[PDB]
Amino acid sequence: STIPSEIINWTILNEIISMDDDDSDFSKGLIIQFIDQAQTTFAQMQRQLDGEKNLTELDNLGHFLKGSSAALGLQRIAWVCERIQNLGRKMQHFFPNKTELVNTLSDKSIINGINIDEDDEEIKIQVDDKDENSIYLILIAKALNQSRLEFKLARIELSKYYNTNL
Amino acid sequence: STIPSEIINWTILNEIISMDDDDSDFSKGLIIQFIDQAQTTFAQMQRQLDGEKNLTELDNLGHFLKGSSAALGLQRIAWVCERIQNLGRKMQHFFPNKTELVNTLSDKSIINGINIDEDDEEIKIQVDDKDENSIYLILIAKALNQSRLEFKLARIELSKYYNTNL
Repeated sequence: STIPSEIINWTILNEIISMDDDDSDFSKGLIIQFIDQAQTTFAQMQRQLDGEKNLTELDNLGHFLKGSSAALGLQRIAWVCERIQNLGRKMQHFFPNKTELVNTLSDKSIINGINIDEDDEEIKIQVDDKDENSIYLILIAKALNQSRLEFKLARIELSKYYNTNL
Repeated sequence: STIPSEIINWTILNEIISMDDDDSDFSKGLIIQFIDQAQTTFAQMQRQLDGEKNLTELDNLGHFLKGSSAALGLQRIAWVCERIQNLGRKMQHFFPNKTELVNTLSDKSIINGINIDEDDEEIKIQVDDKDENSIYLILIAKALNQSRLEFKLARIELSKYYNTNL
């Protein structure tokens, strides 16, 4: 609920876009690089959740994507990556439901015509009275599902701007 | 000149620094990461100028550093990188003297005390009559020396902000 309400911070992205005047494919190249890095990072995160379940690896991957997404003005993705980090460090103990987070959008009309659950992965972590990490891993799984939605929403908005499917 | 007159675009960098609230060393870490990459990129550019003199590789190195510097609000570095790129594609055919560029600075108290030629490398490219890449390599050499000054200026401003040696 301190999640930014807009998908794109235009005062950041417009500064990147300024540089397309002397390099026509510049901003679009950075976006295409980001979309590739985010898909690789989400797959790496999912594998941690499904395997070694290393909270420190999940913290590091979250850090990497927070930096990339913030720099391009994709502030809602950056915020969720920040949550994944602080859950991996055990500094936070809660993560909101999709409904709450989707309701914070400044233009709610963007989720009309899409299934906001389409990219969800099943949460496959069994609860444990003994493993002290199960609750954190559950919350990161939820946060990773949110990340995937926010990534989709960003791609829809960026696609409209560039007039092509990104 | 079209070179920005401030070393730091604070409206960009402040957005990045907004995220130190739940991750106290976030922005400082990105800047340390940039300073490391920048020093490596200047070295590789110098190796090209001194070695195989590949204009396309100089274009790629300029592209990379333009992306990293723009994203952190280091707008004078980004501008010079955009020149290097355009010189390497032979779309521009000139680059100004250090004097004209330094005089665009909105605060000239920062160069009080520094030798603006301190970090220059000698231009060791000969004006060959037959090679049409020759003038462009000289201009990129000249631009690399400006980049080195702009980099030092950025490190001074950022060090004063974070209150430590960066």
